[PDB]
Amino acid sequence: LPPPVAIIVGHNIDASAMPLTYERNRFVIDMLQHYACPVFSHMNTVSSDVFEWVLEPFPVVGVEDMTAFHDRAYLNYLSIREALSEVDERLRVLPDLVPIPADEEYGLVNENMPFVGMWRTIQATVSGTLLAARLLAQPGRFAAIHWFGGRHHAKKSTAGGFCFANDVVLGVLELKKLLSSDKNGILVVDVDAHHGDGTQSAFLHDNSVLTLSMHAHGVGIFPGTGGIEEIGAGLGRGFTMNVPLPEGATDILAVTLMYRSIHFAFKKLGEGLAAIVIVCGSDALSGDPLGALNLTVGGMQSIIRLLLKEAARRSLKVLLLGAGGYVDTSCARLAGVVTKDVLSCAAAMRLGKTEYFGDSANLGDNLGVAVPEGCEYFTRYGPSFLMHGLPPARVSKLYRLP
Ligand SMILES: Cn1cc(CNCC2CCN(c3ncc(C(=O)NO)cn3)CC2)c2ccccc21
Ligand SMILES: [K+]
Ligand SMILES: [K+]
Ligand SMILES: [Zn+2]
Repeated sequence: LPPPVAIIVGHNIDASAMPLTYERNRFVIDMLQHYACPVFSHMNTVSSDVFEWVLEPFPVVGVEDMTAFHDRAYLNYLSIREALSEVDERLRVLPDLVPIPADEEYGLVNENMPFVGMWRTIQATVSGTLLAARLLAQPGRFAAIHWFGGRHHAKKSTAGGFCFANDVVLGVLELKKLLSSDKNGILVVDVDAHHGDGTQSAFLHDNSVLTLSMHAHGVGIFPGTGGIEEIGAGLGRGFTMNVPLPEGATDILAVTLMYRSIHFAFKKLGEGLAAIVIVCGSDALSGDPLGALNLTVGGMQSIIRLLLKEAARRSLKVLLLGAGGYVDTSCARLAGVVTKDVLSCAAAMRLGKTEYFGDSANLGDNLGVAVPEGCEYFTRYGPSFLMHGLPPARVSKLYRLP
């Protein structure tokens, strides 16, 4: 049997890096190596019974690996768009291309402007998430972790919210087709600060994939959808869930409501639940410039521990993806603690334990967990260098619903 956790990294961690968050993958991997992995192992020279640090081999993906969800014409356009105009010169890495009229049909405008390397970035993202799903489906595999995925806004034939191809959807479809067609129900829990509208759209009529999105909601809050009334259509009625939070919501609101929503989702799927897909965006954390919430690291950690605890107890499968997150240190902090929770969870399972998080600090009550001094980016975690440290709140904190 393989190690129960697969961590999908690759040889080039910048391959999937997006223009606005170009260094973020580096912060995240740095924190995994120094915070999450050491206690579970003895970086290509690491030995572990708990996790596998996956650098090879990433599948080569093209248009035909994305047509399971996306329109072929849209994908063909993405595949050749960088040949269709010049770099706009009127000095950021991966710079924007000159816009052309054919971009408009597909939403490849504004935040979704084409840029050099776009198709290579899309390929690396989809490749990693498809590899994660394939390794997860293997016997003995508890979890697969691809922090570089999570492009949850992309729709069948349109880009949106910095997302071109929806690897969340493609990963759901790939994992489902490799699970026993007796028991292959999927729960997708999206705790990025914005509505998971692309994933929702893909499964709106579907009663075998339950999409649950927590997000800020209100005037001026992208993408403007995801009210409580969106519950799905047709056979999918009841299998779409949204928890729209008021701008600035804190843990007491988000954690409480999500605990209730997750438990209801567990009841809705019952014994057909085979896997939980987690879309973990750190832009819901306080201090984020583009998210509009005030969750803490321990708050997000606690929501996800509920999902980990359930999949561990019932011997299910967990696919963990990233998403948004526009403070690099906050992204790495959250990825470090969530990954360590998954590792501690998987190790406890193999030892037949019933406590799953004994080897990973709960930041909700351990308020002194240090950022490891060995981190390459250690000096960026000031002024206090603790794993729960967040920037000051950008929007005022809300503890009660209006
Ligand atoms: C469709 N639509 C377009 C706008 C105007 N654009 C503003 C946004 C703000 C900035 N932006 C954006 N995208 C993705 C993320 C993310 O993390 N998604 O998980 C965050 N931020 C795109 C543009 C807008 C504002 C409110 C509601 C809907 C609206
Ligand atoms: K969300
Ligand atoms: K659904
Ligand atoms: Zn987001």
